[PDB]
Amino acid sequence: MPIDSALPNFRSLTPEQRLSHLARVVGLDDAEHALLARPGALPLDTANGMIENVIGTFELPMAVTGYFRINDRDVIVPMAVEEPSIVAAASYMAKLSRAAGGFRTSSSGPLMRAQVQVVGVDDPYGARLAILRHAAELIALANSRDKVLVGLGGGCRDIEVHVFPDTPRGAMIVAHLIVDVRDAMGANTVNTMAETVATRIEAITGGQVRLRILSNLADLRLARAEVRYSAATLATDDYAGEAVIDRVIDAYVFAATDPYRAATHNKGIMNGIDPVVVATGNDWRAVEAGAHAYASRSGRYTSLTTWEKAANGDLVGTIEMPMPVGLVGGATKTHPLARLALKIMNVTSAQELGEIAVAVGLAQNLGALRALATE
Amino acid sequence: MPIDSALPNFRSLTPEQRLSHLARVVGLDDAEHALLARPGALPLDTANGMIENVIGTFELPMAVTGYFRINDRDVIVPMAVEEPSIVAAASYMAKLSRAAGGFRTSSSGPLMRAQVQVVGVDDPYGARLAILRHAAELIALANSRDKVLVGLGGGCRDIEVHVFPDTPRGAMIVAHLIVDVRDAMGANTVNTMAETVATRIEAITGGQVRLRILSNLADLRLARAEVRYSAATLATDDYAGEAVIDRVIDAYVFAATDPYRAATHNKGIMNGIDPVVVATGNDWRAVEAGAHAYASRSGRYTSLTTWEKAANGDLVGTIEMPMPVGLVGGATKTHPLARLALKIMNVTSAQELGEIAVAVGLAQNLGALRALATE
Amino acid sequence: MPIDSALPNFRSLTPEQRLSHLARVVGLDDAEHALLARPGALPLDTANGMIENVIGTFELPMAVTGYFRINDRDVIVPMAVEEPSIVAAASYMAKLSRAAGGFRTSSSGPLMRAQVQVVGVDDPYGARLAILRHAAELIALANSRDKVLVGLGGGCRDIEVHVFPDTPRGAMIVAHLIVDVRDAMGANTVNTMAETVATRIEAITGGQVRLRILSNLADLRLARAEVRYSAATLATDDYAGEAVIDRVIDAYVFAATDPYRAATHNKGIMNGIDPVVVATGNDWRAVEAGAHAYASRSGRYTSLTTWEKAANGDLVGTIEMPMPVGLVGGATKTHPLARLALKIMNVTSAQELGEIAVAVGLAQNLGALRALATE
Ligand SMILES: CC(C)(COP(=O)(O)OP(=O)(O)OC[C@H]1O[C@@H](n2cnc3c(N)ncnc32)[C@H](O)[C@@H]1OP(=O)(O)O)[C@@H](O)C(=O)NCCC(=O)NCCS
Ligand SMILES: CC(C)(COP(=O)(O)OP(=O)(O)OC[C@H]1O[C@@H](n2cnc3c(N)ncnc32)[C@H](O)[C@@H]1OP(=O)(O)O)[C@@H](O)C(=O)NCCC(=O)NCCS
Ligand SMILES: CC(C)(COP(=O)(O)OP(=O)(O)OC[C@H]1O[C@@H](n2cnc3c(N)ncnc32)[C@H](O)[C@@H]1OP(=O)(O)O)[C@@H](O)C(=O)NCCC(=O)NCCS
Ligand SMILES: Nc1ncnc2c1ncn2[C@@H]1O[C@H](COP(=O)(O)OP(=O)(O)O)[C@@H](O)[C@H]1O
Ligand SMILES: Nc1ncnc2c1ncn2[C@@H]1O[C@H](COP(=O)(O)OP(=O)(O)O)[C@@H](O)[C@H]1O
Ligand SMILES: Nc1ncnc2c1ncn2[C@@H]1O[C@H](COP(=O)(O)OP(=O)(O)O)[C@@H](O)[C@H]1O
Repeated sequence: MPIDSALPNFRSLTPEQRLSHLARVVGLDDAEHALLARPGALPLDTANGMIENVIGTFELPMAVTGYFRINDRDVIVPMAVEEPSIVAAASYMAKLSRAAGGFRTSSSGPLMRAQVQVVGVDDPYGARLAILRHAAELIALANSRDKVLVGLGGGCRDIEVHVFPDTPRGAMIVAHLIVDVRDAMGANTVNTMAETVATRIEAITGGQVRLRILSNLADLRLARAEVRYSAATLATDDYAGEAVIDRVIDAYVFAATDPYRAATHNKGIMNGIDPVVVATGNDWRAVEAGAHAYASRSGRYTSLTTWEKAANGDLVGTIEMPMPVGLVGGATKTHPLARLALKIMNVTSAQELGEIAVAVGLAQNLGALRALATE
Repeated sequence: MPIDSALPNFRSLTPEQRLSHLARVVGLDDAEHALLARPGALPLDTANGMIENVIGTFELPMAVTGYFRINDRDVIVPMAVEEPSIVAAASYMAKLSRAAGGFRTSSSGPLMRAQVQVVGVDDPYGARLAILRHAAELIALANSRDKVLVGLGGGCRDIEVHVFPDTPRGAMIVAHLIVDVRDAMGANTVNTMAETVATRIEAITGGQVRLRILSNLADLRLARAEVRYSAATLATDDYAGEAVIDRVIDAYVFAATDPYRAATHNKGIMNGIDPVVVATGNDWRAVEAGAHAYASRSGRYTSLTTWEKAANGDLVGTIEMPMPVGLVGGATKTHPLARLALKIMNVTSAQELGEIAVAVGLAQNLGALRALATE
Repeated sequence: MPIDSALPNFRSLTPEQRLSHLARVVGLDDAEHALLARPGALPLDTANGMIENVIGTFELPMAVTGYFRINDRDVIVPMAVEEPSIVAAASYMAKLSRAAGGFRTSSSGPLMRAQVQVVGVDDPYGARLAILRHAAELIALANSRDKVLVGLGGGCRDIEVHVFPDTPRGAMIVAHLIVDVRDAMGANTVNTMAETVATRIEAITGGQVRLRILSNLADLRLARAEVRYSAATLATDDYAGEAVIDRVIDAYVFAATDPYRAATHNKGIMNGIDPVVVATGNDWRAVEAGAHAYASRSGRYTSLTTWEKAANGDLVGTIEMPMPVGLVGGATKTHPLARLALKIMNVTSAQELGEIAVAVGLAQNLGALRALATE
């Protein structure tokens, strides 16, 4: 069912007119329409089961951004956020992306790391080699309590082991279980696997397992997007498109050079990403931590995007970053509007959701840089 | 008006009972009580003026966390978030902090950086010295359109200038206006100052000013908190308090050693901070970007907290990080519940809000580490 | 009283003729003239009170260098040194600077750092936060014994605190008192402040204060100078001025690239600076240490100057470095010729003296590079 994600005249429509349009285009029934149309879609009793000491609920404005097209498929994207201009800028940059075909995206697998930290070992490099020698057994043990995930094509795939010999608290060994978590965010799953393998790792190493916990630096679960714009597309009344393109690249190089700029440049990316994360019931703190920690992996805090001039003169943007979002658990299941957000987007895998999100972030970045370029 | 922030039996009370308690303790009138008690506190028309393409609103559960005491003053803290255990853990760690006096906090000034980026200069070090020679004039010019802020004791205080001689796009000079923004977050204020000084900087340097924009790496606007716990306080049925203390320190050293752990460790901090930021109408993306970029300032991504053993054996925790929150603009003014959140906390300066927030983050960090330590 | 600092025909005049000229131009009375005209201006008994085990005095030749103009004010500069060509080269480069207006200078404040080193602390990051929480009290305590300096507009302004957790002798905390010392060099003043705050810092931290002492890396007390020369100005019979300019820049880039060259390049700067420091009774070891330590602050020992080609083709030089000189104490007060040196220069603030000195150093640097360029 191919849709048009263009949002004609949305700036002049009332919220009820906007919802009528959305309901027609993405095929919402009347009860789904009514759920967005009236406050209180998250019943107090449901909220009271989600977190502790609930006294009520706190509303963010909820919007949709227009024109996104991801691997040739139009998608309307819900956003929950409080700051002006964000939704408009995302729409505008996705509108201008369409001449060169929208956004082209990919992902690495849905791979998450579970850390199993071992202390008290006198021969940590020997212990590391012992864990690696027993890797097949440990991977099987990790998979032993997750027959559903394995049946869906997921599960623990590999184990790596890092040694930190010189800490103020003695040598530490850290095993990482590398786990394919399919459409889940994956924390409970991998945390439980880390628990499951702990006593065997103690027997192999002679150490004491302390932390058994996912890493939020989810650098094996990357989402990527690329976009292109011509000079003709980016021309304005005051600037030739070639000048806009050069000034955007100039601004990007400033972020790639100076962490004081890169922090603002990447904040602008998250202005696009986090609202999609919130509106789907996902953990925005996890996405933030993975994004900004990844931005410093090189030894210097830098840009999560790149902007370049192609051989034919077009502007080309790219983004790549960790994107640990899911479809199956947490508030994504419990919040009635998170379920509806996923239906509006018609997403069927967590991978597709992550690629949509980073495309919005890439568009939001251009929106900021382009505006700063055209004064 | 000193209050008790203890929340007795809140886990067994209904949301209406919790709101009755809160209304009595912090002195909410019946209309404020009614505003939290019924969905829809953010009218659709108000939401429609906040962001573009609004179709409705999106609710987060809203809670309060208990027991916080900041420089000897009890405070009840609202939190808007979707994830379980966060509110309870913050309460528990603030409860246990009270034996040694709660949280002790401080801040640097409310100082924000506005970047003024200059391109096209052939003698950038000469241009830098020219800007510095004219610093008094440029600071006065920056203050020329902000008589209200200057009257409140704020304004541009200093100018520094950085030179990046070797970029792929030529040499860049970046002036920073260092601005005291009092109780505002400060973006519009400093962005406008950067605009105001641009043509004079062009005349002084012979270059072209491109970006004129705040930096979200707000490392001159730091909030700090310290807390202490004794062994007796941290003892459990399965672990002596001395063992809990050592295992918490062990976990902290793991984060200080390994960026894969530090990302999760700092995410846990933001689980405490961001909900307070959201509930007061503040920009959580800005707080996130400043926090995680600051965490990598040393050249390696590390912990925003420290945990140590004092001479008498007590556990001591500290946190320090950028905290660019405000009280005066944005959704903090527009959202009726953000105004009420500030009233619940009885805060009168943005500095006090930032210190409350980082204290919650420090408590949340301990909550995570302590739990991982006691299995 | 505007003077001309040109020194016409000084190379052919006797020392008595040179002194007659100087006495007329800067308005020395006959007793001041007589003091320079006859050996022994530092009485043996005065020398015997300055240092220990005095047996006599040791003469440096004393000269004046010509043509300097600092922010549009001509100044004649005394120099005490033993090496030929230094005075002549400084004069020649200041002479050639005049076509483009002489030297343009500025300074940061007269800010000195006093270090208060704390050992024996088990929770140093906690102790740091305690010091910072008590900063206002500690700054007031630092100012408590210096009412004269505070009345003159000086005094302790701020406190920062550094933690060194991993030393062979345990963790160290180092507080820095940041002190405005007005026209003094400032050592005794800041050392005394560091003493004054020590027992309170011990009470706050639970540690033992060891060193209480100024830092000679006076990187908050910077003097800066800029100068310009056209091609026409730098032309010689053998080289076009454009070639001289390119060869000077080439030599500068060699120093910025190679520490074996930078050491010689910066020695050449100090050939200009140190003689002015000696002739005013100031501590040349302190100026040297601050200069060369600052030259390695980037992690590699490099040039204290820069040389660049401006858009119109002119050569532009800059210098920036610590300049902790004073007017009020030490040999500057005790040595009769140091007092007269200050009168010859007509300086009224330590800031002005430091800017004159670094301008001479910048000129001396060009003198060396230009000569090496023209064979
Ligand atoms: C806000 C902004 C989009 C207004 O753009 P503009 O030059 O005035 O452009 P237009 O009014 O011609 O609108 C262009 C497109 O932007 C979208 N748009 C602009 N204003 C919109 C609004 N109020 N509501 C909804 N969509 C809007 C639309 O897609 C519109 O085209 P469409 O109506 O054909 O779909 C533009 O200034 C921008 O992108 N600014 C950057 C803002 C930013 O980066 N914010 C983050 C931190 S400040
Ligand atoms: C969740 C947690 C607080 C339950 O603690 P517990 O050992 O079972 O402790 P108790 O039931 O004795 O409660 C201790 C305190 O915690 C608070 N608390 C615990 N459960 C609570 C609940 N459901 N609702 C409200 N407050 C709760 C209260 O302050 C309580 O004391 P109080 O009733 O006197 O005010 C504890 O397990 C924890 O701190 N876990 C860490 C969770 C975490 O770090 N989440 C972030 C990522 S997973
Ligand atoms: C020494 C040096 C100044 C002689 O320069 P020169 O090309 O022979 O130039 P001139 O004889 O035309 O003199 C030019 C100016 O230098 C000054 N000068 C040169 N020789 C001087 C001398 N013996 N006494 C006083 N001033 C002298 C004067 O300002 C003179 O102009 P003025 O008389 O109009 O005031 C020049 O070679 C130089 O600058 N060398 C660099 C020396 C150096 O860098 N030493 C440090 C380590 S080696
Ligand atoms: N498409 C799917 N992808 C991943 N897991 C699934 C899927 N469908 C069902 N599951 C099961 O759900 C579990 C995770 O659910 P839950 O913890 O609620 O998810 P989340 O980690 O996203 O919060 C897996 O361990 C698996 O057994
Ligand atoms: N207590 C205060 N602190 C700072 N600014 C204030 C205060 N009261 C009024 N103002 C004015 O408000 C302006 C900033 O308001 P606004 O842009 O709406 O704030 P924000 O930057 O927090 O979104 C300042 O430039 C100042 O003139
Ligand atoms: N213009 C001035 N600048 C600084 N200090 C001054 C001035 N005039 C008098 N004083 C006093 O002199 C003191 C320093 O004198 P002294 O130790 O002899 O100077 P120095 O540190 O330069 O050797 C200050 O602490 C101050 O009280």
